[PDB]
Amino acid sequence: ADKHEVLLRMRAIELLAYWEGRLVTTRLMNWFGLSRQQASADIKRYNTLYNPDALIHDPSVKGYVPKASFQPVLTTAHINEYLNMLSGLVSESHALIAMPEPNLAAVQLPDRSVRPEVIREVLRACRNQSTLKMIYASMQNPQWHERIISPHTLVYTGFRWHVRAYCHQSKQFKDFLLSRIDRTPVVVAIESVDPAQDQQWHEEIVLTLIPNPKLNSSQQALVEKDFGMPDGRLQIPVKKALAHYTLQRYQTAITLAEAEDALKYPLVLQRSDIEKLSSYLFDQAS
Amino acid sequence: ADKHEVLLRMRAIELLAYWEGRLVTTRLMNWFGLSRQQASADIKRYNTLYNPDALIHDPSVKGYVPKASFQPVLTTAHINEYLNMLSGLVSESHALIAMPEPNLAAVQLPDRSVRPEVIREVLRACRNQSTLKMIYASMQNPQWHERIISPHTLVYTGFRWHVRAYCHQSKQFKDFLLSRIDRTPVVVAIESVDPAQDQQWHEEIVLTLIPNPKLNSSQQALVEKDFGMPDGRLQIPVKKALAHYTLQRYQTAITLAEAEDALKYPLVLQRSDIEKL
DNA sequence: ATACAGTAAATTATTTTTACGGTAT
DNA sequence: ATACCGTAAAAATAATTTACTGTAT
Ligand SMILES: [Cl-]
Ligand SMILES: [Cl-]
Repeated sequence: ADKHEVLLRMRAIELLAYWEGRLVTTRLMNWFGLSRQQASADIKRYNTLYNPDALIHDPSVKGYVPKASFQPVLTTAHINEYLNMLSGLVSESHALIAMPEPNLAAVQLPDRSVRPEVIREVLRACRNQSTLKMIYASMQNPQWHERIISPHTLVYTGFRWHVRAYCHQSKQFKDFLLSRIDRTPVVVAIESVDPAQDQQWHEEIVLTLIPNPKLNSSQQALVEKDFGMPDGRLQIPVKKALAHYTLQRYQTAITLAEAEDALKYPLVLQRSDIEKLSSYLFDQAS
Repeated sequence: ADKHEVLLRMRAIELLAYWEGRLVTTRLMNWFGLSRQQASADIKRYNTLYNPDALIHDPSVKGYVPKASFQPVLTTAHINEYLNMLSGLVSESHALIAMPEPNLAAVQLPDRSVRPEVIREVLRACRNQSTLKMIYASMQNPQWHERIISPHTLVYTGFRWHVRAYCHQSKQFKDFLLSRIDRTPVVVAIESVDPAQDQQWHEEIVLTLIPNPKLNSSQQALVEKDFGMPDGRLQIPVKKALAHYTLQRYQTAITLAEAEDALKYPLVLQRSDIEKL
């Protein structure tokens, strides 16, 4: 029942203990502008209400250390949680290389191309299940032209932002890149579409990612370890309309021609799945 | 002079106004566990102490909306700022697809390979400028073997974690994948090497990214708009030891053979720089 | 009718300030 | 003597509770 701010301090305690091996009040002080006394109380609150006696004061290292059986209770055990805490405390989302703390660098992709006036209109249309008229341009049709769309979900792929939307002139659900929308979209009064009919969005498929069959056995074991594969594969369930983005996010080879460079593409989509993958040209708006 | 908690609430007010066009106390209440009265007090504090009169209550849309003259004062106009705020409230870093709120999906890459005990030791060695003995394996030598390293920086490329470190067996600074480090790294008493000698780390270069020249003029203008090019190019200054990771992060073609697929690679490293890498 | 809106006064809870401690090393 | 630690008691600040409000659609 704790407020978000206290929760952030509990998370910070847990992540510092778990990932750095050491926790001192001063770090929480530097992060939250707190007194040593309240930070001490935060540590005690953690150690009694969240992770009972999970931390122990070790005067040898002049700070708190996790107990041998320490197991996080507010975060999952992967390192994204640690980076997320650090970057939320010292954000530099505009920079190419974030340096949230000393000795940590994180490659970023600053997006300055998505305009707020486009976002407010499109997100509101998403929430209202409303229909927009907008000016758009695609690779297939690169001069500005009108589109009539009923959007339902904004999507960040890890590289680009688009909105999943019903295209009324083609009568299909497609992806529209938000950076390609000129001016501000305007609401139009036409019968709206039910997003439940977006087959590709609601149907799932399982992609099987495997080590590049061109690598020798010791090399494939390294790929398995790199991606945490349980049994020589990554089975990835994903919405059909998001499969390609997921594959791109993993840097997977999806054509037999790509997989021939096992150095560039140690991770490959298993061949039987390739003929399953929908056409990518019809993902993008026409 | 405002507390960190208050600053986060001010940030949330600004970002909701700027990116959603509308702000109501109820959202702040759901986000921070506040009473409507305190959230109302936060809105007034923003509108008077941070961005004077930038917001106005519009009863027609049942909330506060930014004024036509609205200008953010606590955030940059990068949509990353909005997504980071949203995701900071609902931590689902484990999911393939995060849904920090309804009508928003975010493709993620959950990392399952980087171990905490490896991080504690290596981070401590970075801060102490100390020297570690560890068990490693690479694609070139995929049998497990010992390596002696002086690390200085952990690196997240957007796809993988590695540590930049002086490699004592090859007397070069190299990148070590953290997923290949066995959980038992050891501090050893060997002179550590000065990270100031990491030539690749401290030298910068300027990469020039351009629309794929195979695209026609109208398509190239779209690439320019997509990537925010001021004058038909993206000039990216970066540490040499991070250049390749940056190019991968942008999904840019870096070989003339890759640049032949203008659909897969609308963005390419300019030819003169390709021979530099 | 709904879902938004203002706030002051009183009560309550959160942090801060102050002081006087203990343990490696 | 550094560098970390506990934490009560008093004081200061922030937040909640209560109780009255108003408006476009
Ligand atoms: Cl650094
Ligand atoms: Cl971009």
